[PDB]
Amino acid sequence: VGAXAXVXWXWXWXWX
Amino acid sequence: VGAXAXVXWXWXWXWX
Ligand SMILES: [Cl-]
Ligand SMILES: [Cl-]
Ligand SMILES: [Cl-]
Ligand SMILES: [Cs+]
Ligand SMILES: [Cs+]
Ligand SMILES: [Cs+]
Ligand SMILES: [Cs+]
Repeated sequence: VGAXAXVXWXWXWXWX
Repeated sequence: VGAXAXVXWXWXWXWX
């Protein structure tokens, strides 16, 4: 739920 | 870690 795949913005986990 | 901002692939939480 929200839109896309899994959780947040991105590929992975954290920022970069 | 990974590449991006978060956890996963994209925007929010889940599949869509
Ligand atoms: Cl969704
Ligand atoms: Cl995601
Ligand atoms: Cl990341
Ligand atoms: Cs999603
Ligand atoms: Cs992410
Ligand atoms: Cs996470
Ligand atoms: Cs789900």
